[PDB]
Amino acid sequence: ARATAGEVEGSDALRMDADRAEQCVDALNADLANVYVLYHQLKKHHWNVEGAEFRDLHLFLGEAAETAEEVADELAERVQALGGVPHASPETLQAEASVDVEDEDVYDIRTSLANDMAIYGDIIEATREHTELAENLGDHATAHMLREGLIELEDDAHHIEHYLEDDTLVTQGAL
Amino acid sequence: ARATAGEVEGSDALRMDADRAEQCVDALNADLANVYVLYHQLKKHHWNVEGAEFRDLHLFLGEAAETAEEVADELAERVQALGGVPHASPETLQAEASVDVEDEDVYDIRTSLANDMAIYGDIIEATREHTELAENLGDHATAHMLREGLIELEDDAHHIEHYLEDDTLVTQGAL
Amino acid sequence: STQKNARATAGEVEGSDALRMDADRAEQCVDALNADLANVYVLYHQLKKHHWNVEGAEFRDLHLFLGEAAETAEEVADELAERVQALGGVPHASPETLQAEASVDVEDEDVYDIRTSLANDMAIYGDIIEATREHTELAENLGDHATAHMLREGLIELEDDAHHIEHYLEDDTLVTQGAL
Amino acid sequence: STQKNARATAGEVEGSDALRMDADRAEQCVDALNADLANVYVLYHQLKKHHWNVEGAEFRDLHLFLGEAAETAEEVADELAERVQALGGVPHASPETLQAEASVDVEDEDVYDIRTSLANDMAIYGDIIEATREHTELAENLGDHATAHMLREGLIELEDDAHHIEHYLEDDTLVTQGAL
Amino acid sequence: ARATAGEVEGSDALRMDADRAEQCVDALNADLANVYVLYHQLKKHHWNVEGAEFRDLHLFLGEAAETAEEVADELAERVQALGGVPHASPETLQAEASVDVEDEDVYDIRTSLANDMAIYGDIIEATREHTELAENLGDHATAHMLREGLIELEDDAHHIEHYLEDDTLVTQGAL
Amino acid sequence: ARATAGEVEGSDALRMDADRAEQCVDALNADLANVYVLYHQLKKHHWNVEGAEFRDLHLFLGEAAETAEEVADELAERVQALGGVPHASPETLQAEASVDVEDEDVYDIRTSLANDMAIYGDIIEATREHTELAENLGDHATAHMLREGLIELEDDAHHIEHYLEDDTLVTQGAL
Amino acid sequence: ARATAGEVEGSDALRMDADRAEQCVDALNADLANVYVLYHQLKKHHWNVEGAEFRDLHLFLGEAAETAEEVADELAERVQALGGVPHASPETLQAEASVDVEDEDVYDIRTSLANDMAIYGDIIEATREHTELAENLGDHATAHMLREGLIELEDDAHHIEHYLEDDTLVTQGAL
Amino acid sequence: ARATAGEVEGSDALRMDADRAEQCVDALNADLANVYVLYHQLKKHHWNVEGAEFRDLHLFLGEAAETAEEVADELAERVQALGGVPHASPETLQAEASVDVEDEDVYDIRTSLANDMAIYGDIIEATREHTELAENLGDHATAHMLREGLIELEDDAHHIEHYLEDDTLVTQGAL
Amino acid sequence: ARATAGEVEGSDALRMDADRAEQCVDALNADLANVYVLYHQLKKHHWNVEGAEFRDLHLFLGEAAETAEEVADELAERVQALGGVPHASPETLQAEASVDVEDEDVYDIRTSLANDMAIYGDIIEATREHTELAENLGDHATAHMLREGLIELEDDAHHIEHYLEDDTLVTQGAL
Amino acid sequence: ARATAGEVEGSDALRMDADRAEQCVDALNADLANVYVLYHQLKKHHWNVEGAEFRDLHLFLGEAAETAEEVADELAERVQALGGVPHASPETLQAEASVDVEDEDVYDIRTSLANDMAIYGDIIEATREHTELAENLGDHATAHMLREGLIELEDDAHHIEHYLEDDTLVTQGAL
Amino acid sequence: STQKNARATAGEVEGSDALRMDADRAEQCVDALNADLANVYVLYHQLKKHHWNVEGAEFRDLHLFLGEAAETAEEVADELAERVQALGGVPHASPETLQAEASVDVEDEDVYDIRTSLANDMAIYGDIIEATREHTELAENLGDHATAHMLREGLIELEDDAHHIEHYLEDDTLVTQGAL
Ligand SMILES: [Fe+3]
Ligand SMILES: [Fe+3]
Ligand SMILES: [Fe+3]
Ligand SMILES: [Fe+3]
Ligand SMILES: [Fe+3]
Ligand SMILES: [Fe+3]
Ligand SMILES: [Fe+3]
Ligand SMILES: [Fe+3]
Ligand SMILES: [Fe+3]
Ligand SMILES: [Fe+3]
Ligand SMILES: [Fe+3]
Ligand SMILES: [Fe+3]
Ligand SMILES: [Fe+3]
Ligand SMILES: [Fe+3]
Ligand SMILES: [Fe+3]
Ligand SMILES: [Fe+3]
Ligand SMILES: [Fe+3]
Ligand SMILES: [Fe+3]
Ligand SMILES: [Fe+3]
Ligand SMILES: [Fe+3]
Ligand SMILES: [Fe+3]
Ligand SMILES: [Fe+3]
Ligand SMILES: [Fe+3]
Ligand SMILES: [Fe+3]
Ligand SMILES: [Fe+3]
Ligand SMILES: [Fe+3]
Ligand SMILES: [Fe+3]
Ligand SMILES: [Fe+3]
Ligand SMILES: [Fe+3]
Ligand SMILES: [Fe+3]
Ligand SMILES: [Fe+3]
Ligand SMILES: [Fe+3]
Ligand SMILES: [Fe+3]
Ligand SMILES: [Fe+3]
Ligand SMILES: [Fe+3]
Ligand SMILES: [Fe+3]
Ligand SMILES: [Fe+3]
Ligand SMILES: [Fe+3]
Ligand SMILES: [Fe+3]
Ligand SMILES: [Fe+3]
Ligand SMILES: [Fe+3]
Ligand SMILES: [Fe+3]
Ligand SMILES: [Fe+3]
Ligand SMILES: [Fe+3]
Ligand SMILES: [Fe+3]
Ligand SMILES: [Fe+3]
Ligand SMILES: [Fe+3]
Ligand SMILES: [Fe+3]
Ligand SMILES: [Fe+3]
Ligand SMILES: [Fe+3]
Ligand SMILES: [Fe+3]
Ligand SMILES: [Fe+3]
Ligand SMILES: [Fe+3]
Ligand SMILES: [Fe+3]
Ligand SMILES: [Fe+3]
Ligand SMILES: [Fe+3]
Ligand SMILES: [Fe+3]
Ligand SMILES: [Fe+3]
Ligand SMILES: [Fe+3]
Ligand SMILES: [Fe+3]
Ligand SMILES: [Fe+3]
Ligand SMILES: [Fe+3]
Ligand SMILES: [Fe+3]
Ligand SMILES: [Fe+3]
Ligand SMILES: [Fe+3]
Ligand SMILES: [Fe+3]
Ligand SMILES: [Fe+3]
Ligand SMILES: [Fe+3]
Ligand SMILES: [Fe+3]
Ligand SMILES: [Fe+3]
Ligand SMILES: [Fe+3]
Ligand SMILES: [Fe+3]
Ligand SMILES: [Fe+3]
Ligand SMILES: [Fe+3]
Ligand SMILES: [Fe+3]
Ligand SMILES: [Fe+3]
Ligand SMILES: [Fe+3]
Ligand SMILES: [Fe+3]
Ligand SMILES: [Fe+3]
Ligand SMILES: [Fe+3]
Ligand code: NA
Ligand code: NA
Ligand code: NA
Ligand code: NA
Repeated sequence: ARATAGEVEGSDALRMDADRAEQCVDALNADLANVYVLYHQLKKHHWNVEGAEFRDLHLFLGEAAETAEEVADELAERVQALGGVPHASPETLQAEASVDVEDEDVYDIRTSLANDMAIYGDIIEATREHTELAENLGDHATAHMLREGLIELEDDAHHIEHYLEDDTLVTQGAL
Repeated sequence: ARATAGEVEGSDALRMDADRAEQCVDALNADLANVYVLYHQLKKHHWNVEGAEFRDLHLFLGEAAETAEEVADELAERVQALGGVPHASPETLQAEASVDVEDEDVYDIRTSLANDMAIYGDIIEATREHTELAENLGDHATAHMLREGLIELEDDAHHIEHYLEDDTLVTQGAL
Repeated sequence: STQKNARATAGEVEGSDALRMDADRAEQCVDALNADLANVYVLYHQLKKHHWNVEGAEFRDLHLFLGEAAETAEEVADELAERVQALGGVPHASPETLQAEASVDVEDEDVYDIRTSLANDMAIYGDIIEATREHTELAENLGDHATAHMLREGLIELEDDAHHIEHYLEDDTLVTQGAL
Repeated sequence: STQKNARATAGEVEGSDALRMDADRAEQCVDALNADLANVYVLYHQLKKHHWNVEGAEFRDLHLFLGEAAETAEEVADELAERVQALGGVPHASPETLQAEASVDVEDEDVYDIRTSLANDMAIYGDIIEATREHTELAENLGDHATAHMLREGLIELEDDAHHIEHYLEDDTLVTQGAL
Repeated sequence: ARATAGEVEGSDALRMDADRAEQCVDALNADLANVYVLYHQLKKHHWNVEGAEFRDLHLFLGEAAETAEEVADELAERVQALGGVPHASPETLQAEASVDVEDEDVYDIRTSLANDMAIYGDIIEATREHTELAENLGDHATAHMLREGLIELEDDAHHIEHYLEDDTLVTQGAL
Repeated sequence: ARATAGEVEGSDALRMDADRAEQCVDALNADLANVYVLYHQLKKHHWNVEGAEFRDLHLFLGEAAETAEEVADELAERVQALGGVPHASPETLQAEASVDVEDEDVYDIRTSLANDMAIYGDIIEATREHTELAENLGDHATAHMLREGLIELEDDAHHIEHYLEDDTLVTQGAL
Repeated sequence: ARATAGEVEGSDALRMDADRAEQCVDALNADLANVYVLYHQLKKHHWNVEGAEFRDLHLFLGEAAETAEEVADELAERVQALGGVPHASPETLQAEASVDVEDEDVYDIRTSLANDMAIYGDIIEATREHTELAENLGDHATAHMLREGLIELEDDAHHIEHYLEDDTLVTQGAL
Repeated sequence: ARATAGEVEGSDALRMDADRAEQCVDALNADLANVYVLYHQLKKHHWNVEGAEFRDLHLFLGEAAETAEEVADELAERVQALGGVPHASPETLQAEASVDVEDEDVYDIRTSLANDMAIYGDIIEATREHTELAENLGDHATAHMLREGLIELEDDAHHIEHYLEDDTLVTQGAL
Repeated sequence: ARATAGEVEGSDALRMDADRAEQCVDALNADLANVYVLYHQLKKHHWNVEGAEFRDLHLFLGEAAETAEEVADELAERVQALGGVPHASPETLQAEASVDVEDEDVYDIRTSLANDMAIYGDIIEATREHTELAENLGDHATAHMLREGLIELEDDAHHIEHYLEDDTLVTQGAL
Repeated sequence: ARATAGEVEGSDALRMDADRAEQCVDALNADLANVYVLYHQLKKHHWNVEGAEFRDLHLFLGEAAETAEEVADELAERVQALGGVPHASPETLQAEASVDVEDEDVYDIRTSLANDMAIYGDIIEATREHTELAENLGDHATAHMLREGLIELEDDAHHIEHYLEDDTLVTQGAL
Repeated sequence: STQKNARATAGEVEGSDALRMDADRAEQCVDALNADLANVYVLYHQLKKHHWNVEGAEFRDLHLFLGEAAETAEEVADELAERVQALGGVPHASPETLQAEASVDVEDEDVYDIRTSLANDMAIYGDIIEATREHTELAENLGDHATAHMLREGLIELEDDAHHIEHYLEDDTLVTQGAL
């Protein structure tokens, strides 16, 4: 084995001793697993959303899933750069995720979206925490990447919140 | 006149005798008719869609019309390449169409969409039969082009079906 | 006079020698275009407002529509301002001035539902379209065909937005009581 | 029944009236495509894993290859999932489900050397290719030529990746004992 | 009314209670109004700049105005995401702006630019302050967006400073 | 010879008899001449501009030449479409031009620019009259194309006028 | 030597045993040779076409060469992937082709294009059988590629048939 | 006046003394004049070409004009850079050209293209000598530019020779 | 002299008094010199890398050098914006660099890369330090730019680390 | 036959008599042969490269084949423009080639590469002689095109030479 | 010898067998190109310097011009370095080496006004152009037409920059005492 899950060696290139590195890696791994379940649930909703607004949502959800995917990729790579091993198999990603994930049934779009927003909220707070963690270890690259992915995660979280708001152009009339 | 409607001459270039070619031509030209009436009816719905979801549907139906148009173009070009005469005038297209065609009035969006979905379904079933028929004649290029257009037609048809499904983000609350 | 600090005084129109447009004709266009610039920039700010705030089942489509509609208004206002300058006048500039010179009705700072918001934008669009229609004839009658042509170029875009908001507000939807 | 909260139950296939595919035929494809989706999404996660972790003399070329190969798998899985939905079934979704429904062999969480990792991806690719080959005939025999065509479109890409990993693993190199 | 100017509800999606949110929203709103007057004064100068260097300045000022516009947009959207109401009408934006705004006369380019730079300076210091505010509330997305717009605002502020410096290629000779 | 300079034949395709067409042709061909001499003189100024602002003016005059060239192209094509013979040789272009044309020496930038501005102004006034003349003949396409070229010519002319205005960032200080 | 011409080892990666693989290979290589001489012949005709319609044909022939080149590449790369040795040197490619190839003199453009046409037809018929062969061996990726290359070949052969058709805008008049 | 036609001051920047510079200038200007009348003649032919092959020739002639235009620009800009005055007005350009220019009547397309061809050949031979001249003066940048312009001129002259070649897809049959 | 090396005047535009500014400028200048030696050593290795993996490394090293170049540019510009003078001549950049730089011999790729990674490590730690410096002076733009360049510098540092890891696809077998 | 292989007619358009043209033609056609066999052999190596570095080499050899192909195209077009007949069939290309051509077996990568490098070297030396020969005939366009292709051929040849050099990131450690 | 650690020694030229250029001819080009690389890289650093620092009425146009002019020099130096390597020599690399091997005059670390700065760049450009002119003949006389052609490709760009700086410095301007 080149590396053992859970081993964190830091990096001589990046002058981050294993001690500091393992504190970021533990936090980014936790992020990774959550963000990857988020991606797979966004994919799910993307695939399955139906009804009057489905095309727009479909497009939104596919974009959102692309954005979680990229954030996952940046996390896992950071992990590795810090001498860690990013969670990889689907089983591992779900087991190490703390966020709640829907069972295999398909739910209606409102429920589906409120479940996604719950996920985002938990990721967003965790992420805020890890960025202060990274800055306090002086890992400013990690903190900068966490904030760069945060602002995209909150923009999708906020979109979803707007989808779920109590307004519409529909009227009883048109019904 | 350089060629007479209905005639099929095959093609020496393509090493397709008129007797095989007539078989695919008669099938392709009937596809052409139905696709071009589909194209016109999508155009109609694109122009006329109104209401809470209209911009999205407007784009979608635009794109589906462009897809229909390109399919029709490929079918007509293929008919010509096999030495046949592709149906051309709008009056002939509609007259050769087997699918149902709305009258000039403008129906509401769910009615229009369900009318389009029924046209898609007839086109999809005929296309499936035509691809078999082309493979059986060893006209693999034809069969191929039919599959390549089929998967586009099926994706549009499936999107319409999603639009019509019984889900929505709208709640009585928001109404 | 040689000694104002101001390069130009608000309200002065000086025509252009480059453009062979004397001050007399210029003033007639610049009066029209300034008044439009003011309305189109309040339109732009209200569309932004509605882009920012729209929520609910159709929000993302509206959010993008309304941002594109603000962009178009922005571009229209930029043309009209540049035209007023090219004609030797002073385009309305500060936000206060722009709203004060606008004749359209502007929402107060509360956020309303999307149908109310769209209806209010619709109303501004219409005012601007009737006015732009007038100003184009005005400009053609002055022989200022550049300005006329520009007014029509921007009119076609404003009417396209206005008409989209009209469709958004129409009584139809895919939604059924069933799926409710 | 009118009263499940679930819009759809995992494992139900309902065909599509749009697509003129009754539930009987649909179920046969959706069974095949679901099983593929599961394998292709575990493939995708393992390629990502190997993209993340590859190191050594050839790492940057492999890192880019393996990221492009994950992207392709991702796109393949997205097609297959969308197809399963279009056919009125429920594509496997959660990571746990996807791995549980995968028949391919997946590496444990340790990181292995690049030859071991590539070999393991190679093995998944092959399984997926033999299966996809079957499913394409399956689909053509059902007259579901759209699905068949899509399976072939994605098969050509998967085979191209599989074959590249084969070349990466071949016994040749520019490296000489000399330069060692 | 869906929302009242001045109301700040936080966001459940973004796990930001109204208490913390109202401290960012108050600061971003203040920013918004200033940045929107800045945009309208940049537009003004863009439109009106004349003389030997006017084309370059025109281009620079239009770019600068585009950049303030985008920053405004990111601010107002953040505000909304935080459950606030971003200042919207032109009247409101100018009244809530703290920066000084030129009267409707047109001034020469040097004066015009020195007035713009004053604006930028006030926005830049405010923005620095709000970013420490956001980080201290642990709103790291807001802080990250503030810094992302800061660095573009200081780059334009600095350009303007260079335009106004005491150098030129011109010589008495050439005059 | 396929056609003789001066002749105008109208066009059957365009349903424009030679008697209406001659009227627009004589106007368009006089525009063509003046625009092509404008184009050459902009080229000249583009090649020769020197001094503190030269790169900017160099680009500008380049672009304005390209605009002039495209206008000339549209005018000449239109003349041809109306069955006329567009003036072609450089000697004929200049000879048919009514505008003033610098001699071969190179003047300073303000002189050159003011010479161009005077050419623009003559072209703008003639274009305005030609558009009226075309609308009055019911040649709306012509009138349209003239308006579309006019607004470009007017914007270049206005830019030159801005260049010549009595403002600058330069101060005696910096000198 | 790493591999010997004519040997075909299949592929473990693609789960194609040597037996099935030798079948597709022997067909794909014989295509490869024909398609590469086609490529060189189109290049020839591309280089040499002269006369009234030369620039158009020059562009079409260059494109048709490029299409043949890419078909050749896909063929050869498939052969390799199946564990075979694609024919490589020019003399091997012409020796293994079954199509007729013009001698090194240059023929007028009708004769040249008629000869290409003969070449396309032969390739097209071969490709059709090979697609059937690959499908029958269950080598779907190979069949799918041959169909993809086929529709481009057929499009080309068909364009050449149109070039050669007995119509023209020319009239005696214009002679 | 800033510079006087015919004067050539060299360049200190380019370390080209007036003597060497006057040599390249006198050659480049005489190219400039010829290439600009070439440009206007191609424009003419572009505008006027009619008949069976007109759209293709129209596109080729427009491109060939654009190529000549850019060659002219590079020539004139080099002259300027060498401290000379590039010929500018249309009447100067035709007066200083040594090529033959068609009168203002419109000739059929063979005659028109034969005349262009005469013009290209003369320019091509001149350019060849000038490249030799520049190299001999050690003015490598000038020679390198002339070669770069030359290969594009030659490509054009050669296309015209192909247009005029005695072949065609037309047959009596089709007449 | 407009400015003296080492003088730092702050900026009125950016409301950064010279006192605070000189603390960032001193730190960014140190960064600049190091990052510019890094760029010149990356260029070196880019140019000279040979052997089995050279093309990929070449591409990687040229990209890395482009990224250091951009970071240098952002540093030097910040310096200037803060009223400082960025180190400019090559001599000055090397003298003020603290990182070790290879002599003019060419070393093998492994050695070359391990020398580069040493450089990156020193720059990365310095950069982390300066970002906390900038944040503590409330220069949040500087801190934001430092982090934006940090994350690219650590990504290259980490790549290099991966190149140097003890894995390969090579086997004794293949040797 | 429109032209007979070997004949060279020069060109009137290009003012190149057959006696000068034959000299460049005989040289260009021998280049063409060797370049097209180079192209085929690069194709071969592209298809067949395997092992630790294969993807990179695969791309490289692909690109170098495309470069070879474009060089061959330019050489053949030039031969045609000078009134010669470019060698066309694959059998003639190889037969006219003076370079060595692998037999059909597939060699290992270092052997293949060194075989290509030897073909490059013969082509580079001949090209150098041909450029001299073209300049001496005053065929500057030819000489130019040869230099423009030479520097591409030399860069590919130099890249192959880099691939073959005795360095690597691989260590016995990693083995 | 088998045992230097250095792969190549600075100053050694070994020709290339790939390029069929023996060491004797190569050395003559590599001497010329190295000397140019050094000057062009000091040019690049001084243009950067002036891009960074230019201020005043025309600064943004100059800032962009001078950044594009540095980019071109950078690209020129990269060609020349790669060429020196391709010819089996060792391109000057460290900043110290590059300036030490440069024959051009380089500004001290103070910032001068834009006319002084431009004049100083102009002076470097000229040196480089006269030298490049020589080296191109040198290379053609050696029959190294690739190098000659590359020298001319980069010469045309350097002369275009040099000539632009010449225009920037010319005695003309739109500015009048009036507007002063
Ligand atoms: Fe769907
Ligand atoms: Fe994605
Ligand atoms: Fe990645
Ligand atoms: Fe990584
Ligand atoms: Fe690692
Ligand atoms: Fe970013
Ligand atoms: Fe970004
Ligand atoms: Fe609420
Ligand atoms: Fe509509
Ligand atoms: Fe369409
Ligand atoms: Fe279309
Ligand atoms: Fe078509
Ligand atoms: Fe036909
Ligand atoms: Fe056809
Ligand atoms: Fe396709
Ligand atoms: Fe249902
Ligand atoms: Fe905008
Ligand atoms: Fe915009
Ligand atoms: Fe503007
Ligand atoms: Fe003005
Ligand atoms: Fe328009
Ligand atoms: Fe228009
Ligand atoms: Fe109604
Ligand atoms: Fe993706
Ligand atoms: Fe993707
Ligand atoms: Fe999708
Ligand atoms: Fe569904
Ligand atoms: Fe495809
Ligand atoms: Fe396809
Ligand atoms: Fe202006
Ligand atoms: Fe903007
Ligand atoms: Fe926005
Ligand atoms: Fe928002
Ligand atoms: Fe909200
Ligand atoms: Fe950013
Ligand atoms: Fe960023
Ligand atoms: Fe960014
Ligand atoms: Fe100062
Ligand atoms: Fe110039
Ligand atoms: Fe032009
Ligand atoms: Fe042009
Ligand atoms: Fe034209
Ligand atoms: Fe005509
Ligand atoms: Fe026409
Ligand atoms: Fe237009
Ligand atoms: Fe004044
Ligand atoms: Fe082997
Ligand atoms: Fe090609
Ligand atoms: Fe290939
Ligand atoms: Fe292989
Ligand atoms: Fe395809
Ligand atoms: Fe016929
Ligand atoms: Fe002077
Ligand atoms: Fe042009
Ligand atoms: Fe130019
Ligand atoms: Fe000059
Ligand atoms: Fe070029
Ligand atoms: Fe002949
Ligand atoms: Fe190299
Ligand atoms: Fe770079
Ligand atoms: Fe910069
Ligand atoms: Fe700066
Ligand atoms: Fe400064
Ligand atoms: Fe960024
Ligand atoms: Fe970015
Ligand atoms: Fe290790
Ligand atoms: Fe291969
Ligand atoms: Fe190619
Ligand atoms: Fe190609
Ligand atoms: Fe070609
Ligand atoms: Fe010929
Ligand atoms: Fe030719
Ligand atoms: Fe080139
Ligand atoms: Fe060695
Ligand atoms: Fe660069
Ligand atoms: Fe670059
Ligand atoms: Fe490079
Ligand atoms: Fe080397
Ligand atoms: Fe070039
Ligand atoms: Fe070139
Ligand atoms: Na809705
Ligand atoms: Na100035
Ligand atoms: Na013809
Ligand atoms: Na290797």
